[PDB]
Amino acid sequence: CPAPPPGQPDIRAIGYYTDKAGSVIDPALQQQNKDATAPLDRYAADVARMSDDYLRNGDPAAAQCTLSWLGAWADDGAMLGQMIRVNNDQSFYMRQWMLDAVAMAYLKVHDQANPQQRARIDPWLQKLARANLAYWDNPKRRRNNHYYWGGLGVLATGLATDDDALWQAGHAAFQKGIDDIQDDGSLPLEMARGQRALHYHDYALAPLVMMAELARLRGQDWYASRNHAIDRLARRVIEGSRDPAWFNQHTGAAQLPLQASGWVEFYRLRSPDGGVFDAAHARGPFHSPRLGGDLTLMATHGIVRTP
Repeated sequence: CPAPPPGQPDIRAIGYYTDKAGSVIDPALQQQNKDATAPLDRYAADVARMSDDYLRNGDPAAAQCTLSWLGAWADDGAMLGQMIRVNNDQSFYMRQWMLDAVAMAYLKVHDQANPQQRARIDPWLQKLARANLAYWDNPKRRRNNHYYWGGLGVLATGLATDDDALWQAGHAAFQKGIDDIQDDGSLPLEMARGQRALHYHDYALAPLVMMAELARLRGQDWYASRNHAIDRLARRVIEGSRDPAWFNQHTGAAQLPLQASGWVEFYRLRSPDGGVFDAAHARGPFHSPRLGGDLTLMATHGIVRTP
């Protein structure tokens, strides 16, 4: 088990879109952001990977090393300080994505946590979750896909730490996202993203799918909400992956090509839909730390090894 890097209480991230539609990447701003957030993304990949190794192998050294890394950053009060604003709220967005990765990683190795590790990690995740919720109480921040990503970490913290209040807030974010699904399966706030509208429909669906998957650990069927409305979005996304024709004729910008993200590994098992997800499934792999790590592995073996 390698030594964890030091936990920084402050986040200093930088947005890299040039335009209003948040779709034209400034490659200078993107590199500046990637360097400034490199240790955060590096930590998220690591706890995702190690918690992957535990679910894959049963190996208790992978669980302990995950818990050791999480406890260290809890002790450091990592990300519990200043969210530095340069040009946008990219720092608040990183705090949502980082809670997502660390909470999901904590959930996957939680059965191996002793009461002393829990007493250190639980309050740290609960403070990040409350801070991520309180970010949205400002009525002038529009609740797009960021809100759905925010909800995933709050829900996983609510479930990991047995906090029913953070669990209900997680559901509230998921329900908001499901209620955004239009007749055509589009999301208005994601349709406004120009050449990345199709990207941001896949990007919005993934945390909704993972939140429905967490509710399934507790035996609830969130997929069924609003007469399976989520199926219209997942269905609209998988067809954009194949043929971007519908999206280009509704957006006023030629879509960049999209390979579906790893929500397909879970969703193909819940609503097979005659095998429309088969092509995406066969063209992985599907690793995203901010969604919990190895989505292929968690889809076939379970998000947790015991309830």
